[PDB]
Amino acid sequence: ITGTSTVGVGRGVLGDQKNINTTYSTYYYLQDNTRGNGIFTYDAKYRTTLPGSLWADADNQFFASYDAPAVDAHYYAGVTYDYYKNVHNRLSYDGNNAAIRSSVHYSQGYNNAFWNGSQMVYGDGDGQTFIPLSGGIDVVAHELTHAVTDYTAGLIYQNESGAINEAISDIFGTLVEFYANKNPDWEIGEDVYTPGISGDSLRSMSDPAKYGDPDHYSKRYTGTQDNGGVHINSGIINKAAYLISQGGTHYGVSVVGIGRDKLGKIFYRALTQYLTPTSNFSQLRAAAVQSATDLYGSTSQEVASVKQAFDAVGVK
Ligand SMILES: CC(C)C[C@H](NC(=O)[C@H](C)NP(=O)(O)CNC(=O)OCc1ccccc1)C(=O)O
Ligand SMILES: [Ca+2]
Ligand SMILES: [Ca+2]
Ligand SMILES: [Ca+2]
Ligand SMILES: [Ca+2]
Ligand SMILES: [Zn+2]
Repeated sequence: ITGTSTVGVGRGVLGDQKNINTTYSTYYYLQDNTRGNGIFTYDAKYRTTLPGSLWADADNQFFASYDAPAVDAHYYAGVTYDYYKNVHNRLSYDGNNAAIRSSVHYSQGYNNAFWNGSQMVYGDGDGQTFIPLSGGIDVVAHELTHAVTDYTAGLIYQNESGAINEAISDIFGTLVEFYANKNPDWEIGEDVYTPGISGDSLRSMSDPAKYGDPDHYSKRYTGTQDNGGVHINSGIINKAAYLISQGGTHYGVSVVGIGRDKLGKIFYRALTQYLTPTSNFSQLRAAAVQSATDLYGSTSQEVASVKQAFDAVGVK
């Protein structure tokens, strides 16, 4: 909507107060004009028609329980925008400042979040398995990263290309979590998963096997559930990414870590310059090795460590 840019205040899903960029025109809307062509957050009102209505508030104060998932969807989309722009010089998911749209309160008891081809969508969870999923900055950045992938490599969402698609979203969701630097970790979704159980997560990048997922190509899933295991076989690439950044010895193979920023640079370059819709895991290795060669030189430590990491997870 046309209006004037304002700053609202509210509380997110976990009870933290934060400022949000809004737009005033009769109501205060969750429309952030300070980032590209806008960040826009909508109310799906427990239904499944999308996007629903642009979020409207009478007084620019967002402290109701019902407000909290919108506060966080809106705010964390802003953080993710800033990450891509400041770290990778990328303007929104299309590189041309496309408007970022999110809907919250999608459906009833909905234990998931997704990118539907055009926008981000967040369930509230059933209150047992999940609390509102936009409370997880890694989840919001995971979702926005699906849009980045679709506009760049275009990795098909099945089998190995789909597992790379998933891992790219977990990798940048985690790098955004570290960028924001509030309780960052290599786990996915810990802030919104199972509020009555402490210390668990949807997935772990450091030890994928803790939550059922393979950490080596020899343990890859090859059945048809989950689009050919895209959220399962993602553990093999997540483990490789973790090793590249943090180092370790895995199945007897030692990897010298090179840190988060170089991990992010290598995979951002791979994603945008080398991967294709049908890339498999071996082609991702090649893409990562070439990206690291471009950035740091064919004899660099960084190239050695990417090779080490893919060796450790069995991907040649
Ligand atoms: C328990 C559940 C949240 C675990 C998992 N989901 C995730 O890890 C994250 C949060 N969501 P996501 O973006 O990967 C789900 N994606 C998804 O449903 O893709 C299907 C799709 C939806 C819309 C258009 C095209 C394809 C999953 O969907 O299995
Ligand atoms: Ca209000
Ligand atoms: Ca965390
Ligand atoms: Ca996390
Ligand atoms: Ca939990
Ligand atoms: Zn995903």
